[PDB]
Amino acid sequence: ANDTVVVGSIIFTEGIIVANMVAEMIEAHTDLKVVRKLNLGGYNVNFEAIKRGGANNGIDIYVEYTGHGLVDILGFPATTDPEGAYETVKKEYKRKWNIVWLKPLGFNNTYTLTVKDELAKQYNLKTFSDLAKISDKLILGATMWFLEGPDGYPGLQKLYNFKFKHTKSMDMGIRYTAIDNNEVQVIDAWATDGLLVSHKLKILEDDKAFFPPYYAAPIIRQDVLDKHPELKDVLNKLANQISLEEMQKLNYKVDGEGQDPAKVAKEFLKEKGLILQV
Ligand SMILES: c1cnc2cc3c(cc2n1)[C@@H]1CNC[C@H]3C1
Repeated sequence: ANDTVVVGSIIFTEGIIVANMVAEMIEAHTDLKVVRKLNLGGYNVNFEAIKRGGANNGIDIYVEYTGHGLVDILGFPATTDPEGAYETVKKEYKRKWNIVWLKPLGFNNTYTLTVKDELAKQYNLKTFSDLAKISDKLILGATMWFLEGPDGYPGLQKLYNFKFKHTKSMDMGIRYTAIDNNEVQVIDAWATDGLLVSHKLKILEDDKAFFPPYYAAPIIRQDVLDKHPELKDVLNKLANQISLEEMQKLNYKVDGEGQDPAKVAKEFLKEKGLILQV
C-alpha cells in the first residue's frame, strides 16, 4: 500500500537532472513514491547498485549510457553505431542480469577532446590525429572518470599515441575555467556539458572513431517491472524527448545560472507537457 522505488545517479549535473526527471515522472503518473539516491564514484557504480536493488541498499532504476555499458560487456573499447550499441546492451543486460533497457532519451553525451577555438585556429586543429601530432607541447586537463574509465583516456591514448606534456585530473566545473585561462590547453569536454555554451571551444573530430555512442536511457530491474508494470510506459514517455541542445540548456541552467537541478528537471517536464502544471 506504500510501495517505493529507488532512483539512483552518480554525482554530476546531467545525471542528477535526468534522475530527477525519472523520479518526477514516476510520482506524477503512478502511486509510487521515490527515494532519490546519489552514489559516489563513476564506472560500474550504478550498475552494481542496480544489481543489488532498492530492497538491498541499492537502486531499482537509473539512466545509463549505451557506450558505458558496452565497454563493460566487451572487456575492451570498441566502436559501433547507435543501434549496435543499444541493441547489444539491451539484449545482454536482459539475458545476464534481468535488467531492462527502456527507450533512449534522445541525446548522445559522448566524451570529446576539446580545445579553445583560438588554439585550433593557431595550430590548424580539426581532428584527434592533428592534436596528437602536437600533444607533446600541450597540457591535458581531464575528469577523473575520463582518466580512469576503461572506455576513456587509457585506450584513446594508446590508439592515437597521445603524449601530453602534462596530464592533470580536474573537477568538472574547474576544467572549463582552467582551459579558458590557458592553465591547460585540452579538456575532456562532454558533449552535453552546460559550460560548452559559455566558452569559445572547438570539439575536435574523433577521426579513428575510438569512442562508442553514449546514448542515455532509463534502465530498470525486471522484478520492479513485474511488481509495477505501469513503469514501462511511464518512463517511456521520455522517449526521444530530450535533444542534445535541450540537455545542454538544462545543464547550463544549473552550472551557469545556479538553479538547483530539482527545479530545472521539474520545470522542463512542465514545459514539455510531460507532467501537469501545478
Ligand atoms: C563512468 C560511468 N558513467 C559515466 C557517465 C557519464 C560520463 C562518464 C562516466 N564514467 C560522462 C560522459 N558519458 C556520459 C556521462 C558523462
